[PDB]
Order: sequence, then C-alpha cells, then structure tokens
Amino acid sequence: LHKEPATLIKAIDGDTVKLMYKGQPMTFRLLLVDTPEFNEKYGPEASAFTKKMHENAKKIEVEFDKGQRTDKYGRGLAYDYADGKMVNEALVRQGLAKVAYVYKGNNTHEQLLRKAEAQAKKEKLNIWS
Ligand SMILES: Cc1cn([C@H]2C[C@H](OP(=O)(O)O)[C@@H](COP(=O)(O)O)O2)c(=O)[nH]c1=O
Ligand SMILES: [Ca+2]
Repeated sequence: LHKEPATLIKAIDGDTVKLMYKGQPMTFRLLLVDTPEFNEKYGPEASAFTKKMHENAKKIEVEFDKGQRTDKYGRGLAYDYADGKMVNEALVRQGLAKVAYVYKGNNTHEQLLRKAEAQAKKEKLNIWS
C-alpha cells in the first residue's frame, strides 16, 4: 500500500472525517474500526480524540487498501495518518474504537490493529474499563 496526500476540511466524529483528496471534498470512513456514535458512551471522547489528531497534524495522508475504496454511502475507505501515525491504530490502542468491519481484501492492517486492541484491553482502557 501507499500513502497519498489529503488535507483536513472538518472533523466529523470518532471514525469519520471530511478531507480534501485529489482536490475534492470527501467524507472518509476509517478502515477496520468502529467508534461509538457521539450519542453513546465514549463517543464524545472518540470524536475529540480524532478531531485533535487531525487538527494538530502538520500533514494528513490517506492509504487505500487493495479492495473497495468507497463504501455504499460514497465514503472513502482508508487508513488515515497524522504526521506518520495511523489514526485507526491510535483509536484502537486507546480503547476508543473496536476492531470491526473486517472485510476480505481490505484487511491489510488487521493484525496490527488487533495487537493494539489486545493492549488496550489489558490496560482496561476506556471502552474496555
Ligand atoms: C468501515 C466500513 C463500513 N461499511 C458500511 C457497513 C455498515 O453498513 P450499515 O450502515 O448498513 O450498517 C456501515 C457502518 O459504518 P458506521 O459505523 O459509520 O455506521 O458502513 C462498509 O461497507 N465498508 C467498510 O469498510
Ligand atoms: Ca461508528
């Protein structure tokens, strides 16, 4: 896989963000994770986490996997990097997202995220408390 540029347009919630990609506004849905909705427990914390991570970044990148690049709602499906640090992974590592939505052919970073989730669970963080 490879990283490609994007710029933040606006925070949305824990696992979706509006980015400009190839010069077009898109909503991106983060691969292989599920954050709580804003109205749910740890939703506001997940939203804040993802907002901060994108807003503080000098450089945002997206990395598409080998399969589907947009979902049925027109959202881009990607791994999102803030100054080289994967947002998807960080969410999981902090207990603010579960590994989820693992479809065959877009699951390159599955095991990386599962390892993170295991560490979050061991530390009893957030969703795992
Ligand atoms: C993460 C992801 C979600 N989706 C779809 C499945 C779910 O369909 P349904 O809306 O029918 O439940 C939905 C979950 O996203 P959200 O967690 O953003 O709701 O997005 C994909 O198709 N591919 C993906 O990789
Ligand atoms: Ca969600």
